[PDB]
Amino acid sequence: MELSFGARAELPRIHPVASKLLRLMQKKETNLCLSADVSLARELLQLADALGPSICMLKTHVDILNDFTLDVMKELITLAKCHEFLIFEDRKFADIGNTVKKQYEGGIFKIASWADLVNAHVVPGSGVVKGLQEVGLPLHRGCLLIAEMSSTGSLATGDYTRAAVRMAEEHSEFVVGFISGSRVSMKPEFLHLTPGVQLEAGGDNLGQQYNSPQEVIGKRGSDIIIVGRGIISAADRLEAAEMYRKAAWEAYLSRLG
Amino acid sequence: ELSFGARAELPRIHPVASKLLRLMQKKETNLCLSADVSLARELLQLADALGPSICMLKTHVDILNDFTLDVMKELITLAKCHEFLIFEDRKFADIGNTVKKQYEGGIFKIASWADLVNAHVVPGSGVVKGLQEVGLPLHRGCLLIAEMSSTGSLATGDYTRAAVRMAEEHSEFVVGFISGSRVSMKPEFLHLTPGVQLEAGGDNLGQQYNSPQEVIGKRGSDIIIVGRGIISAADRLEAAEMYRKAAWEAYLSRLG
Ligand SMILES: CC(=O)c1cc(=O)[nH]c(=O)n1[C@@H]1O[C@H](COP(=O)(O)O)[C@@H](O)[C@H]1O
Ligand SMILES: CC(=O)c1cc(=O)[nH]c(=O)n1[C@@H]1O[C@H](COP(=O)(O)O)[C@@H](O)[C@H]1O
Repeated sequence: MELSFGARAELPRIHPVASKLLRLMQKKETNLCLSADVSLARELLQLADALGPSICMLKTHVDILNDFTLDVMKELITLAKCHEFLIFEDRKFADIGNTVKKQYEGGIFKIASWADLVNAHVVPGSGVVKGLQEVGLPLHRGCLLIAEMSSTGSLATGDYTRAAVRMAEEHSEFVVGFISGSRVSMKPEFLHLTPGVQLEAGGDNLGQQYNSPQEVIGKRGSDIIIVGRGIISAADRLEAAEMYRKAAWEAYLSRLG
Repeated sequence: ELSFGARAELPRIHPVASKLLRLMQKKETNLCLSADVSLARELLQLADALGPSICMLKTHVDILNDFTLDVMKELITLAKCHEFLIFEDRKFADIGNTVKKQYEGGIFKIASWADLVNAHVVPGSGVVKGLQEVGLPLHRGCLLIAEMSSTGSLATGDYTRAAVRMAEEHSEFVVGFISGSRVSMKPEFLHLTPGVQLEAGGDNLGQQYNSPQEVIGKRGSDIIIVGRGIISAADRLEAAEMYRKAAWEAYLSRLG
């Protein structure tokens, strides 16, 4: 039988990062991840502060921040702790294991030092996960595997998706879920996060495709919606975030019965 | 089979591909150094010393502890002096709207200094359309990852065929592939092959190695990409020369 987020947080094989997430989702009545796709640190932080109470997670693309510093990420962590959300760097690691370990720990971004969660493509084989684990496990972090993509012509289908699920289930000490369009694992210890979400039908001019929160959470059985432009391009980002939160949360409840 | 110099003149050749092919012929090198280091000073010292031996220097900018745009300016100076291209191995792999910003912007401003970048094809062709919005105006080229060297790679069969079709349909920007072998029969595309060492072996995190003779001679690729085989050696110049000579002779042999 289908379990609430709060009960899933207690499952025997739950990862600590997933448990923390699931608990705050239930506490705050939110399964919304804000995709904070902005180029200005000040806007990132103003969004994180104002929308923090409405979100379970803030997803970053640190490599698009024109004025990235590690101090910016310190300020973001303060907001994450204050408002209770996880930080997810959407880095899409996708190289051989030896390379991704350095890309995760080092360089200018030092992603592992501030990101609760990262994601990885499965195309290199399981070495990508083993490499990331060498950094992530000691730093008490989690990882999401990209099992499906939202964009037109995605090759993350069929056997590829099945491979991502197997890879996750075999690295459960580090991998806590998926980026996917629907439920892809039957194991309730895994999170499903779905991008390509807007209230209205449509897409963008570079292959993005949208589905609604009701469709993704209610019909397709995903856990969390990831929303960027549907919120960020709106005049009132707070009201937009609230609309998305209420949509995703009610769809979750209804599926739960 | 056409020489690199003849391929540089093909009707449908991309200007970046042509520049590369001409300097490969001129310098007798089809070696790409994978400069997998964390210090700018080591990067630049390798680029200067090994520049005459290489057709290309591949970077992972996001592992450089002391990256600045001025470091990349110095690398360009070396690239112009010694005549090699700069390839940032970023493996763009997101939706089109996102990758365009990751390519043009942020701290790294990759498009401002990288002649070549690469991309995974898993998102569908929007990844290439997004990149080309930035890269076409900046006269850049791109490589699509058709195959990977690592154990368990899913870049096989229909996935590889999709990479080839995507390249062939974006030939104004895509100049070739990262692959383990020749994957396109069209001589205007370059094939660059990582997972290369002289000796048999691998690493502890899924990397698998094949020799330059195997990759260039038997598998029909154009360029070898070599990191640790050179970088971990005491004398990196002599190591680079060993790889250069291996790859170049394998190419000549195939050419007949
Ligand atoms: C989250 C993720 O891994 C990813 C995968 C994918 O298939 N689709 C997608 O849009 N994304 C990302 O989500 C965000 C979608 O933003 P949008 O709502 O279209 O403005 C972007 O920041 C994408 O880079
Ligand atoms: C170049 C490329 O796209 C790539 C793809 C791949 O399938 N295998 C691979 O090793 N690479 C990269 O080449 C280099 C190989 O370095 P190595 O010679 O194993 O020390 C690394 O910097 C990898 O990130």
